[PDB]
Amino acid sequence: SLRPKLSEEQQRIIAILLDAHHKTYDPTYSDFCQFRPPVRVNDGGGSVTLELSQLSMLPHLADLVSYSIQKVIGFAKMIPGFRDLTSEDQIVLLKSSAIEVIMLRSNESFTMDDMSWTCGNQDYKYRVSDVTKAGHSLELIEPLIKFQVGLKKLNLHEEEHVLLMAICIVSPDRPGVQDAALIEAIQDRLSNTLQTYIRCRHPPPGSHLLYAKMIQKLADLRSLNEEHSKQYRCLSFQPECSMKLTPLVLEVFG
Ligand SMILES: C=C1/C(=C\C=C2/CCC[C@]3(C)[C@@H]([C@H](C)CCCC(C)(C)O)CC[C@@H]23)C[C@@H](O)[C@H](C)[C@@H]1O
Repeated sequence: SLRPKLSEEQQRIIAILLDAHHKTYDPTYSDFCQFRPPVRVNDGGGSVTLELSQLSMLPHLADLVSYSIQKVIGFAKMIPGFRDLTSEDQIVLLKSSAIEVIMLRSNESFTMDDMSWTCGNQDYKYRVSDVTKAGHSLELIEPLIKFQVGLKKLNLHEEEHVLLMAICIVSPDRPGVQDAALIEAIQDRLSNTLQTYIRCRHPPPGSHLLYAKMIQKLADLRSLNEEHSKQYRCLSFQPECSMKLTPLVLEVFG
């Protein structure tokens, strides 16, 4: 019923997050040519043996993800309150949410036209098959695609998109956090901003119920995170795999 207006601070928080995102997410994907080149071997049969022997798309996707983790670190440092946390808690939050924020931010390149992440010409269009060529299986990929479509359908305003990523990163329920109280205080400030924004800026149908759907996406990410971790583990058993990854990727998922 009640629709309180966004406070001055809440307006500032949103402005800061929008700016942070615009500075860390290049909608033209102009840096991609700097990554090791994508290579797509003939694997129409989806052979795990072949996929693992070649890992043809791993160097490229590993670079794409490493590059993205760097952008996410930059985004997080601009989240109001994040710097108030200890560097130790900052690193714990970053490492545990990295893959989740990547999945969330990737929704901007994802398209329902053909269910792919389109980041330019054909070379930088990623499909389910490109992900299997990087050593992952459908157990992760299919739920990931479902998640992307579910997120697209929420038709989030950019304001809601950046707030969701911030809330995802500043979660008090991450293993190893020391000052959960502070982290939760910061998250609540963000969650209240989102709840308030939805109530007085998001037109129906969806003026309500949207918050719950967004929180549910965060739960969905936890599942995807666990499945990715399990699969990364398997991938790391492949001899010479480390050279196809990056130091940052090795640390974050190691
Ligand atoms: C990164 C991005 C991105 C797309 C994301 C994709 C497509 C290719 C596969 C990938 C990277 C999956 C894949 C399951 C993760 C595999 C990583 C390793 C190999 C380390 O286990 C997670 C998100 C998805 C492009 C831009 O949106 C932005 C630049 C974003 O940030």
